[PDB]
Parts: sequence; structure tokens; C-alpha cells
Amino acid sequence: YKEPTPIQRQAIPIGLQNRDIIGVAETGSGKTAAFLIPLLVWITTLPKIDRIEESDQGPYAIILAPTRELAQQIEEETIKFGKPLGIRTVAVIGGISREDQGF
RNA sequence: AUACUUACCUGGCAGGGGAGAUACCAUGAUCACGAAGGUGGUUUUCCCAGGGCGAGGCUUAUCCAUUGCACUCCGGAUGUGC
Repeated sequence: YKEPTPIQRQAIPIGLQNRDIIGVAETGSGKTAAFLIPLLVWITTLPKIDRIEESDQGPYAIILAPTRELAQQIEEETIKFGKPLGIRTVAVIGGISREDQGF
């Protein structure tokens, strides 16, 4: 990602203040990274003592999409950002086996 | 209702008798006439599995016939289960 897209330029700093956002822009405009980046900053800067939890307590974040097709787009991009950072992403969507999903 | 599209939930794999035997047919088998066999038929014997046909018999009631002398069951009809 060589340069921030417009939505990224403005939404990222608002997200870094923990503020809610309504972003008006269409898919293809770099929305996904705009919301992913403040989340990754937050997660990876928690103290290790605080990133510690022994029981599984579900996700730090949920990203809801209207369609399976859009959800998968988001997933692919989330993986490519999250893996290098040791951040795990799971897709709960239709068109996939419930065994695989359940697992 | 039907067809497709997207999203969500779901998601094991594999099959269709078996085992013998076949002298005969095909496979016209690459070494001086030939393989054996295997494979595919055919026929047949086992292990047998599900159907078809229902002769005969068992059981019980309505109607009909019967007043009959036997000691070899045993008139007709119709219907539920066997």
C-alpha cells in the first residue's frame, strides 16, 4: 500500500482517537484498511500482560458484511495484514462447510 | 409453484451377489500342428437373496341343499386371516 487512499487519510486518525465513524464511500476505495489499521495499532500495542487471556473469549473485533462475496474479499485482505502481525482471523459465512467452520 | 443469482447454515468414502467348474464359442495368441491359462460368453454345481405363478390344504360365519343305515375324508356358494 504505497499511499493512503482518501478514506484512509481521514478515517485512520479518527479511529486512532477511538471515535465512531460513518464512512461514505464505495467498495474499492480502501475502506477495509481504513478500519483495519486502527484496530491493528490497538491490538499489537496492548501490554503482553494484558494480551494475556487463558480462556478463549471470542474476538476483539467483528466485521459484518452483507454478502459472502464481500466478506471473503475482506477476509483475504484481513489475513494479509494480520498474519505478519500474528493476528488470527476467522470467517463465519455461508458457502462453507459447517464442519470446517465449526472447527 | 419453477428457473437462476447472492448471502447464511450444512457436508465423510465405497458398492452394487458370492465361490467352484466348464469338454464348447470368441479373444482368429509371433517360430515350423497346438500353450496352459487369463479375460468375455455358454452351460452347470454349490452359498444362496429377493420377486412371479398359486395346484392343494387350515380356520369361521351367511345363504342353499339334505330326514339320510353307516363303519375308507369328503354337498354347493360367498367372504376376513393363513
